[PDB]
Amino acid sequence: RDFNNLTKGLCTINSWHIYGKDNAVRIGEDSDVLVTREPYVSCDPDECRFYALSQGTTIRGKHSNGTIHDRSQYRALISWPLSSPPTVYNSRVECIGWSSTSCHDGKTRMSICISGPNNNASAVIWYNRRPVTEINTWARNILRTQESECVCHNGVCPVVFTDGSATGPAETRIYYFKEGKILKWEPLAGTAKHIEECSCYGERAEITCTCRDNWQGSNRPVIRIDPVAMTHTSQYICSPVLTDNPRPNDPTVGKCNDPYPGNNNNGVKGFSYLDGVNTWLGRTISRASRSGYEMLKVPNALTDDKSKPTQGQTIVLNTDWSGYSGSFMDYWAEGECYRACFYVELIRGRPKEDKVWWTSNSIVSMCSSTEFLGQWDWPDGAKIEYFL
Amino acid sequence: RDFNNLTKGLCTINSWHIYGKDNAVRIGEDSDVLVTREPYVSCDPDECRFYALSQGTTIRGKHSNGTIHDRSQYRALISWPLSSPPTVYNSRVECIGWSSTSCHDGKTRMSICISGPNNNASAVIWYNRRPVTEINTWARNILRTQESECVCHNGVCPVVFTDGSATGPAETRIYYFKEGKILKWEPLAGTAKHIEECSCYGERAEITCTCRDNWQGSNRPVIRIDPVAMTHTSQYICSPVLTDNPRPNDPTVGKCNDPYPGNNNNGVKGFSYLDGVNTWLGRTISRASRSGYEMLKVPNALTDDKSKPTQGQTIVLNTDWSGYSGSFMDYWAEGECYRACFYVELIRGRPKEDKVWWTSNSIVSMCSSTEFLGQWDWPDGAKIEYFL
Amino acid sequence: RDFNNLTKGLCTINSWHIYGKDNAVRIGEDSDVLVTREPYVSCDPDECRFYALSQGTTIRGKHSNGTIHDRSQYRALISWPLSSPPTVYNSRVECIGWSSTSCHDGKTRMSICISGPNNNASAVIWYNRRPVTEINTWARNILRTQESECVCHNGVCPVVFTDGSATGPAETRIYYFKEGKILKWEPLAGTAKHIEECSCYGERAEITCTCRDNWQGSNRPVIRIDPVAMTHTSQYICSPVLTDNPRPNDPTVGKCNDPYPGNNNNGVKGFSYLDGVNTWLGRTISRASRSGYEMLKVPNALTDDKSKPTQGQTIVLNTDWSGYSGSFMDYWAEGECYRACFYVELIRGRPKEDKVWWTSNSIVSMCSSTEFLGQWDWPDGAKIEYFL
Amino acid sequence: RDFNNLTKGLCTINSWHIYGKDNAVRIGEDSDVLVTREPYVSCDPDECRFYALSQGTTIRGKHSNGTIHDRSQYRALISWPLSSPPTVYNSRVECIGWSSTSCHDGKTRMSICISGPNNNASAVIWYNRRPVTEINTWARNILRTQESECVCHNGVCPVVFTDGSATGPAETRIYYFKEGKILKWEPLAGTAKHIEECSCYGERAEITCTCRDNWQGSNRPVIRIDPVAMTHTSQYICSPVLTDNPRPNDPTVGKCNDPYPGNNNNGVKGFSYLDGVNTWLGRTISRASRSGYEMLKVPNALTDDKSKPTQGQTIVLNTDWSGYSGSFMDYWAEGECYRACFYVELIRGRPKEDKVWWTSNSIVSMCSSTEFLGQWDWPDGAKIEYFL
Ligand SMILES: *[C@@H]1O[C@H](CO)[C@@H](O[C@@H]2O[C@H](CO)[C@@H](O[C@@H]3O[C@H](CO[C@H]4O[C@H](CO)[C@@H](O)[C@H](O)[C@@H]4O)[C@@H](O)[C@H](O[C@H]4O[C@H](CO)[C@@H](O)[C@H](O)[C@@H]4O[C@H]4O[C@H](CO)[C@@H](O)[C@H](O)[C@@H]4O[C@H]4O[C@H](CO)[C@@H](O)[C@H](O)[C@@H]4O)[C@@H]3O)[C@H](O)[C@H]2NC(C)=O)[C@H](O)[C@H]1NC(C)=O
Ligand SMILES: *[C@@H]1O[C@H](CO)[C@@H](O[C@@H]2O[C@H](CO)[C@@H](O[C@@H]3O[C@H](CO[C@H]4O[C@H](CO)[C@@H](O)[C@H](O)[C@@H]4O)[C@@H](O)[C@H](O[C@H]4O[C@H](CO)[C@@H](O)[C@H](O)[C@@H]4O[C@H]4O[C@H](CO)[C@@H](O)[C@H](O)[C@@H]4O[C@H]4O[C@H](CO)[C@@H](O)[C@H](O)[C@@H]4O)[C@@H]3O)[C@H](O)[C@H]2NC(C)=O)[C@H](O)[C@H]1NC(C)=O
Ligand SMILES: *[C@@H]1O[C@H](CO)[C@@H](O[C@@H]2O[C@H](CO)[C@@H](O[C@@H]3O[C@H](CO[C@H]4O[C@H](CO)[C@@H](O)[C@H](O)[C@@H]4O)[C@@H](O)[C@H](O[C@H]4O[C@H](CO)[C@@H](O)[C@H](O)[C@@H]4O[C@H]4O[C@H](CO)[C@@H](O)[C@H](O)[C@@H]4O[C@H]4O[C@H](CO)[C@@H](O)[C@H](O)[C@@H]4O)[C@@H]3O)[C@H](O)[C@H]2NC(C)=O)[C@H](O)[C@H]1NC(C)=O
Ligand SMILES: *[C@@H]1O[C@H](CO)[C@@H](O[C@@H]2O[C@H](CO)[C@@H](O[C@@H]3O[C@H](CO[C@H]4O[C@H](CO)[C@@H](O)[C@H](O)[C@@H]4O)[C@@H](O)[C@H](O[C@H]4O[C@H](CO)[C@@H](O)[C@H](O)[C@@H]4O[C@H]4O[C@H](CO)[C@@H](O)[C@H](O)[C@@H]4O[C@H]4O[C@H](CO)[C@@H](O)[C@H](O)[C@@H]4O)[C@@H]3O)[C@H](O)[C@H]2NC(C)=O)[C@H](O)[C@H]1NC(C)=O
Ligand SMILES: *[C@@H]1O[C@H](CO)[C@@H](O)[C@H](O)[C@H]1NC(C)=O
Ligand SMILES: *[C@@H]1O[C@H](CO)[C@@H](O)[C@H](O)[C@H]1NC(C)=O
Ligand SMILES: *[C@@H]1O[C@H](CO)[C@@H](O)[C@H](O)[C@H]1NC(C)=O
Ligand SMILES: *[C@@H]1O[C@H](CO)[C@@H](O)[C@H](O)[C@H]1NC(C)=O
Ligand SMILES: *[C@@H]1O[C@H](CO)[C@@H](O)[C@H](O)[C@H]1NC(C)=O
Ligand SMILES: *[C@@H]1O[C@H](CO)[C@@H](O)[C@H](O)[C@H]1NC(C)=O
Ligand SMILES: *[C@@H]1O[C@H](CO)[C@@H](O)[C@H](O)[C@H]1NC(C)=O
Ligand SMILES: *[C@@H]1O[C@H](CO)[C@@H](O)[C@H](O)[C@H]1NC(C)=O
Ligand SMILES: [Ca+2]
Ligand SMILES: [Ca+2]
Ligand SMILES: [Ca+2]
Ligand SMILES: [Ca+2]
Repeated sequence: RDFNNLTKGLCTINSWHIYGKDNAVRIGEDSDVLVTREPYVSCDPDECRFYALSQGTTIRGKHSNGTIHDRSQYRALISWPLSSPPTVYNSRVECIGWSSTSCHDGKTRMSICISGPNNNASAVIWYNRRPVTEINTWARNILRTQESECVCHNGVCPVVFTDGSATGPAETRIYYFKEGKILKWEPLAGTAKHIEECSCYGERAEITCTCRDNWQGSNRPVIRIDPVAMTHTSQYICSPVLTDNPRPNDPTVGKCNDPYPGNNNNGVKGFSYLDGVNTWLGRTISRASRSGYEMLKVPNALTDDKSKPTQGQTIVLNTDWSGYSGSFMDYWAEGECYRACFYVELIRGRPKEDKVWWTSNSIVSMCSSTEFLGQWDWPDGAKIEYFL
Repeated sequence: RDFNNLTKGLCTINSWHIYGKDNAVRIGEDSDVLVTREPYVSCDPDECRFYALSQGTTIRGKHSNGTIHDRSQYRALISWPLSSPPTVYNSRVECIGWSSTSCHDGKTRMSICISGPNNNASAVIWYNRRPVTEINTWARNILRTQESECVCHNGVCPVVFTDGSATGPAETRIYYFKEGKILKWEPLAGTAKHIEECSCYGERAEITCTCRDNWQGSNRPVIRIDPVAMTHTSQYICSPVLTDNPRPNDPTVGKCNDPYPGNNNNGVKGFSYLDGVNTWLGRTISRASRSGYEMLKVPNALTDDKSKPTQGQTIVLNTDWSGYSGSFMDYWAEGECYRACFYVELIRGRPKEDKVWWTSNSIVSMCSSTEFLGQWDWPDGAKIEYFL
Repeated sequence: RDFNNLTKGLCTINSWHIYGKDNAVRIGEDSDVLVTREPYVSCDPDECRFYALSQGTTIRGKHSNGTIHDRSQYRALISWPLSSPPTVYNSRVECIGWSSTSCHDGKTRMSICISGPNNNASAVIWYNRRPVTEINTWARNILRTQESECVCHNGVCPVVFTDGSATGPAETRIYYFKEGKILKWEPLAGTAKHIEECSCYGERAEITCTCRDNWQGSNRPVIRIDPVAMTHTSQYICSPVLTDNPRPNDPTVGKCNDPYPGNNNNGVKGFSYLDGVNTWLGRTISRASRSGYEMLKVPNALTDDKSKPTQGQTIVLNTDWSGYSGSFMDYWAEGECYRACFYVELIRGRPKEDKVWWTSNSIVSMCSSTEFLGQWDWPDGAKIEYFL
Repeated sequence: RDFNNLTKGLCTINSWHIYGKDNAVRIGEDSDVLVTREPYVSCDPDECRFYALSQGTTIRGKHSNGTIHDRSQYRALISWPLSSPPTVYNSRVECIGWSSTSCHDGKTRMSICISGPNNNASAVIWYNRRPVTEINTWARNILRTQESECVCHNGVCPVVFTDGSATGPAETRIYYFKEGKILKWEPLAGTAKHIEECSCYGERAEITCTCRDNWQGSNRPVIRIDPVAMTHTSQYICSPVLTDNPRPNDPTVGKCNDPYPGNNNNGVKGFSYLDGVNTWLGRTISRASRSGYEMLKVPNALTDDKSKPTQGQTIVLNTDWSGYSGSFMDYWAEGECYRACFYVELIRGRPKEDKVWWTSNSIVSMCSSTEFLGQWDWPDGAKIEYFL
């Protein structure tokens, strides 16, 4: 009942442990499970929940033929209990739309959904289950946002939005909201060239997002936000350990304020926890496909342009599919520091498994441990052949 | 915990944004979704909910053959969470009956359901989940009511009921209830000739319903109710922009106190927000069929008999089906004024899609914005051919 | 939070209105609805709920073949929300057993379930969701109880139990419980010859049950209980309007303290509200089969042995099946008097509809009105042929 | 809201009554019921719940082929309402893992789940729905725990864990936790040679577990724990009434501090309530297979090495399958003493019913009575042939 404030620093990440896995596509072969994609996790003062953009069909239903398409009037942001599947009967609709972000401010939740045609789309900001604010497209070419949770400090919750070309310069703005109302907005500043899908976290009153340059870098851009002064900056992660996908081989030296060239016009949503020596970067194992997933500790990745890994942990092996990943923490857990967590989308169906007509996913999430725990790999686990 | 009072005026409607869509018939192709019709939306102090008259079968179940019929013992008023489908497992039964209305008074909810044979039907008024009052038919030919929400001011909630011919003079009464008990009732007064299905809203202690003349007008009747004095009046909307269906072409001049002739004995439930310059009228695009849906701003429509549109927004295109529409507002939202909202029923199956044996629907709702947002069209989205 | 006390008298019953109908077997043709029988209704301080003995299968599931049998280890007492069907996902298990009764005492609920072989059965009394007391069989031949709700006054809730022959003399006892513990029990007294399945209600600190003589009467026995003194008496209803089934024609004169002969060894659970001039008796229309259902007002039925009906209302027509019926009232409704209510079981499947292999039912309930409302008939409504 | 303390002694067990039965596999033939095994029951201050390790498929779904295997990434600890089946829509996920234990401390619940490869597995301890502590494998060969509930006294909840060979010496430790944090741990002491799966209960501030020696005894080991001093001891049950399975014939004399030889390398989870004269031992009726189940009163079984039964009760007959059984009590029931309770797993499918490709189960539980109640047998009740 009073606003949350980013008081603590991150605990030290010596390894990762399972947090949630829902086995959605497995159980969807014989249950009324919704078709989704763009998943993420967000916590309330009293519970943590799984989130996704629905496609408005079940996996086994006939209107699943066609759900590879990204934007439509039948998608919505839904949430369901931790480690359960997105079922028709157990899901809660947050807002209607095909791009989204959501966070709790300590008092209540803000969710944002965008719908529209490509050239005349709008966002409407819901606070405490009601509509309060709406924003129309400014550059008229697919107004989009984070597709993962936002973060708040004493009432002000910043959200990044891009509008325009995915393949050239675009127009990006950071909006600062408080109780659903706009307090201020700014256009992108600093050296990042293109922004798409930021994954954010906060600690000691500052917010760090790791985004996706779709235009030209294979290294990732970082926006650092100060929620009290309401300002930001961008840079790229210095380290030569490249984490977009597709990507060239990792070099010996990296780039701090310019894109690393090699692949143009394509990518994936990813994240990193940037904390001096305690820094871990997540990435696909395949340099060409969204397959496999690994976590790599690369001390000072943001600043040291010659930093190489020191420790690692395999989350999904290279023979199984992965997808989008993002960052969340439970800011209301008891303790001296915030425990870092993440999720990875495990996509099944088209384009790669084109033997079915649908595209859906399950989720795995992980949080950190100060211990050095042994690892296991966490694949989706369905057999596509049962759906034929 | 104290009665709600209509204190505020309506905000200004410069455009409309999506509020809820449930994609019911799509998900019903492979889920246990109930067959409905006559949908509507109503809010409580803490949540808003979707409502409909059930037919007592699922879409894919065999007893769906025949659900084009309107009155039977297997129908009931049910409600379910906002933007979810009317599922067997997630629905709450309010009362049993084939005509209905419901509203919350700030303390608890009143729901009214009517059942009976055509010539010996009765209403029973439920307040706080219990039966309190019952009313028997007065003219002995299908006692019916609004099929959308009612509105209350400091305890008194007025409901319009018609009993008698749908094709001639009928007998209409406005009942004023407080905590489920009748305080007073009056017969219809003013110049409206026939009343059927009123859609109502309230602002600054007055209640405005826009009803359907089934006998002879293609322009709509308006009943204005004063809940403190408990009195009313009726008129027709002056404007030549005609909003019943079927209807003749729009004329150059309209009628304020007489039906506009052209079609007899047929129509549809509709609504309008009548607020001086801030007035918007909803209607089907097809003049002959319940297809398409548009919102048109017609300044002073109620009084100016030569008023033409000034701005518009397309809700459903003319190639897709629509149906009944109604008005609601969330009287418990924070803010200086009430935000105007509406829903449109999207009917699928018989009579027009006679290639199946059932009749069902989904819902779309919209609320207003002070912004000028771009539009999208919101069709049901099922493919009838998957049900064959 | 303090015990309920039977303070009020019954309102006057000038007619009956629908209360709940669940359309269970209809929706069970394509949903996961449980197979039941022996239904009833009971209210809490804040909600009223439907109740039944489950058979541990769904209608469409394969283990429904065989559910005509009455006693087994797979049955349980379950409850679900008013006017919803007994679904696998929406039902709450009260206790395990094949005979039962339940009531709320103003503080919490007592439910009683009996399980066992025919010759070594036991009751275990649950109070506030926990086991507190157990009772073993005293005559060793199917220990059974009411199969409808019990009634409490200031803590003491009396329950009737029979143990022994259904076709001769048996041993019946009235147990008086308070918070789940036995306070006292007595054997049957007065002139009733055989007791089976009592339906009870209470008003002005006295409790009236109308039971079933299975041995030899076609008129029904009445046990009157004083919950403060903890004593009772039995008699038969004097009136010649006979309400068991099967039964001979109604005579001109009836019997107050002896069975009316004509049918031996068979019957049905029924009820009556006995209140001087305000007395209404329920019965099947068929004298030979459990088909049809009617309510008949027979002034002073209990005492006047030559009393004939004065007013009636048809609940289910003679061409549709009915079954067991019982009495309940919502003792926590606002008002000056208790509104009388009842339910009728609508059995479908074997023995009469032997073209399927299962036996199940739906429910209809009704409460009274001081008005004279018109009637409708309320049949189950499924078509057996869809299950073939 | 203050920690629970084991204050009472056990009531006297003169017989057992049904508590819960869910009929899971029966209803699973036509419902969305999850495949499980290793079931158990645990109570909260306000409700008791059924628990199991899920396999991440439904019975009728295709990925049920293969669920005989014990460890995988698709299993999780789930709970659902008492006497309902583990349904996709009604289950709550506690933690992810293939071995587990859980108990409520009077303030909130601790659940522990283990996942990993055989040689690099870890436990993570959840307290109040969040991760707090993690423990890595110490002997690197399937780190496992109780698979039934743990017990707490004034904050400290002891858990037994084994890591290492199931067929030789292993390494067992008792961890003492308070609010999810480790207070202390000790290695096994006393005369028990091998520990696996302990079933525990507590009364008058001491905790008694009855475990399974997988290496060589057919008599069972007992660990007695003092939660204030945080220490323990082990012994074997003296009595010649042998309760592991498989097992040799019961001898005339038993062993108190050595394994009884006869079968090596195999067994089953079981339990006993050890209370002087009031002592009852549970066991399979088959000496060779997990079939049938009986309860036997063997006065002073723990100490008297020549003790024979004095009274018995058959729970499941020898022609039907049983499986794992464990102990729980509802420490928050009103009363002067704790009522002893237990559950038995009823396994269906492979290995014995190899005509299907899946392995699943239902549950029966029982609590004690001071009465001498008659018995019934409680089999699963599905017919495997309906699944073909
Ligand atoms: C029990 O559980 C424990 C805990 O999990 C297990 O122990 C863990 O084991 C992991 C696997 O070995 C290990 O992870 C590796 O750590 C390496 C860092 O360690 C180095 O330092 C130590 C000490 O400082 C030295 O002793 C040691 O010699 C090491 O050099 C990482 O280097 C590993 O990551 C790299 O390998 C994997 C696959 O093997 C690649 O996918 C990954 O991308 C890394 O390699 C690429 O990238 C680097 C950086 O640019 C390149 O230099 C390199 O050549 C590779 O480049 C190619 O590949 C990428 C991606 O495909 C491509 O983009 C690029 O262009 C090139 O093509 C790895 O992270 C854990 O650290 C260890 N944990 C602990 C606490 O010990 C234990 O094994 C389990 N089992 C048992 C039975 O106990
Ligand atoms: C991005 O999003 C924005 C926001 O949505 C989009 O901008 C909107 O675009 C809408 C479509 O053009 C527009 O809506 C129209 O507005 C007209 C009013 O504008 C007039 O005034 C302006 C300024 O004052 C003038 O500049 C302009 O010249 C206009 O004259 C309405 O007139 C329109 O409604 C009529 O047309 C539609 C179909 O086109 C009909 O269905 C509708 O019923 C109206 O026409 C019938 O009725 C009238 C009244 O009787 C008759 O006079 C007329 O002849 C028609 O009559 C026949 O049809 C009816 C029904 O079928 C039948 O019953 C009758 O008998 C006859 O047969 C329409 O409402 C928005 O106002 C505009 N919004 C804003 C804020 O700008 C933008 O386009 C999007 N796209 C991009 C890429 O940016
Ligand atoms: C609109 O709605 C309103 C409200 O519902 C409708 O009005 C109601 O209409 C009902 C049907 O007529 C009516 O119910 C009947 O009431 C009779 C009592 O009325 C008598 O008194 C009035 C005034 O005092 C007199 O004017 C009138 O002449 C009457 O004599 C009951 O007698 C009726 O019950 C009997 O008939 C039914 C079927 O018709 C039997 O099933 C039932 O069992 C009763 O008859 C049997 O039992 C008696 C008693 O032993 C025997 O004497 C008799 O011969 C029958 O015996 C045989 O049958 C039984 C059972 O099968 C068997 O066991 C036995 O052995 C024999 O074989 C009936 O209850 C309502 O009272 C009336 N309500 C009001 C408020 O007016 C209106 O019609 C609707 N429609 C429209 C368009 O408005
Ligand atoms: C109504 O309900 C009531 C209540 O349930 C019913 O009454 C109950 O009836 C039960 C069945 O008879 C009865 O249970 C038995 O109790 C025996 C103890 O009673 C003895 O003492 C009394 C009084 O002190 C004496 O009068 C009497 O003579 C008895 O000797 C137990 O001994 C019974 O258990 C043994 O038998 C069963 C099967 O019959 C075995 O499965 C079980 O394992 C026990 O026998 C094996 O084990 C012992 C110990 O080592 C061996 O000595 C023995 O030879 C057996 O060994 C073989 O089998 C085991 C397992 O297969 C194997 O491992 C081993 O190697 C050997 O191969 C049994 O528990 C209740 O006590 C009684 N309750 C009450 C309150 O009275 C009533 O019948 C119901 N019906 C009606 C119509 O009323
Ligand atoms: C956060 O900080 C503000 C301003 O310092 C304070 O009012 C608020 O109570 C703090 N939040 C909490 C949960 O203490
Ligand atoms: C999916 O749709 C395409 C055309 O859009 C059609 O050819 C194809 O056969 C459909 N797939 C299935 C399995 O229905
Ligand atoms: C509405 O008005 C009445 C009478 O003026 C007043 O008692 C009531 O409290 C008001 N409602 C609210 C919510 O303030
Ligand atoms: C629906 O009912 C009609 C007769 O009422 C029957 O002829 C028709 O075939 C039925 N339709 C289906 C699909 O069962
Ligand atoms: C019922 O009567 C008892 C004894 O007179 C009294 O204590 C109790 O409070 C009464 N119940 C209620 C709800 O008032
Ligand atoms: C039901 O069981 C009987 C034998 O008990 C069997 O002959 C019959 O065919 C079964 N009915 C169905 C539909 O399976
Ligand atoms: C348990 O004992 C502790 C220490 O004596 C005490 O503080 C606690 O309140 C007791 N628990 C309860 C429920 O009384
Ligand atoms: C199960 O899997 C095996 C191979 O793992 C396969 O041969 C078998 O036919 C499968 N069973 C079924 C019913 O699919
Ligand atoms: Ca890129
Ligand atoms: Ca009309
Ligand atoms: Ca009889
Ligand atoms: Ca052993």
